Amino acid sequence: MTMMDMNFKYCHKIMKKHSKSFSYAFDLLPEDQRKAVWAIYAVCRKIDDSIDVYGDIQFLNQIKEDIQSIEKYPYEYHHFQSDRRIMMALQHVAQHKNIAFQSFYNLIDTVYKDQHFTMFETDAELFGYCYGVAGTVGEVLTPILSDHETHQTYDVARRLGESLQLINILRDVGEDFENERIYFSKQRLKQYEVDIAEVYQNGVNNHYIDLWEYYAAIAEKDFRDVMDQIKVFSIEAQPIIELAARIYIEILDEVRQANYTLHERVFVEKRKKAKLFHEINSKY
Ligand SMILES: O=C(O)c1ccccc1C(=O)NCc1c(Cl)cccc1Sc1ccc(Cl)cc1Cl
Ligand SMILES: [Mg+2]
Ligand SMILES: [Mg+2]
Repeated sequence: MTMMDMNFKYCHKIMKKHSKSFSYAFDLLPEDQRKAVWAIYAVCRKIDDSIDVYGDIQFLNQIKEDIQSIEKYPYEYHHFQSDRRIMMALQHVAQHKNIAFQSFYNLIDTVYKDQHFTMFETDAELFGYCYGVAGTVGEVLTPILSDHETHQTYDVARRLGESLQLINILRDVGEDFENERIYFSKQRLKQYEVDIAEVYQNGVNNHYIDLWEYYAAIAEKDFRDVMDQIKVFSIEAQPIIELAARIYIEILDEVRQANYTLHERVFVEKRKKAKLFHEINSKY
């Protein structure tokens, strides 16, 4: 294996460690496309984890400067300040694909902002957050997952990303609360008469379930709209994206089956993923 092979294998390790679902689906892409996804995934993960390395924005600033170096001089040799393996792989991708760098900067700005997290007043603010951490990622992936990017391709990829984030939120209510984070909006919490701290201590109730299902209906409708527009993506990526999406839709049912528990993280069995892919592939 070459040095560059090693860099990509490391990016892959980071992705599989963080998400079995996404790795399962994306590893099914053709070699050059899946490697590009690994690199983008590893960069975004490093960004999300950056603050906790020392406890401030040092490492994140270094990541940002590395990405700016690649943007400005794609073909020059760089001595990277952050994670060399990841940045070398990213640069390799950037030489072959049109990366939306401002989308990385948007993600980084969202992470900076998260240092002074205050709850969202409205769902509009929640959805803006979903764009920031996940719609941005869809934008970056767009040139990898489509042959000819148009505004529709970015729109669909952005919507998919934001739907996946909403599902993450719906899965992780309990864990996020423990980490002093609540992502449901103050408007919606008040409208449904829900107090997460109260639910965390005393268990689910009908008001909570209604609030949860309100957001779940949103994620579900977005997912359906992505599915109706699946053809914006390359023929090879279409079944993979459908699979990633369908696995995440299944997380919602796992939550329901676990009675919306705030005290464990539910998941889709690896064997159940394989089943969904069989069902999808047949159609392809
Ligand atoms: O989920 C967090 O905790 C988080 C918080 C902030 C930043 C990143 C993440 C994060 O783990 N993102 C997962 C991810 C990365 Cl990282 C790389 C590539 C793909 C994906 S999954 C995907 C597939 C399709 C679309 Cl349209 C959008 C996405 Cl997100
Ligand atoms: Mg996160
Ligand atoms: Mg989360």
